Amino acid sequence: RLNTLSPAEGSKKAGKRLGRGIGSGLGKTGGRGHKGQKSRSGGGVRRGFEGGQMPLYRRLPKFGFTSRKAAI
RNA sequence: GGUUCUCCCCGAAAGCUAUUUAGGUAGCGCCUCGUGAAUUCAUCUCCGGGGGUAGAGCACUGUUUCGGCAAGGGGGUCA
Repeated sequence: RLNTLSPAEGSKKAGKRLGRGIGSGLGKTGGRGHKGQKSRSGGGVRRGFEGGQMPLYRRLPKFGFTSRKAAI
């Protein structure tokens, strides 16, 4: 019977493979569009980057303090 | 610059804001899939609205041509 067990429907998806033909859908850059920083290998912006504008976590003021008694 | 098998369904944008930013990027707008909702939404009819655009006009702010009345101004009679 070892060649009769099957998984539940919807348990597997087979993943996404990029750049494998036209009919496969996401080929020819595999869904990352045309030129640009995001299209490059290893490209992208770090967390909180807004394109040069002051990030939200920098526009706002830090407040409060940590209490050691709260951890005990 | 290149990115390799197939079929089915839906289907954009080239805008705004910010950026040592302008051929990059972030949020929003636009696309897709899922979930939940109210005759929610669109077209038409009727009703209630506020505009100052087209047009027009010259009361006002400016500009413009002609004619009249013409304060006033010059020369001339004077006491």
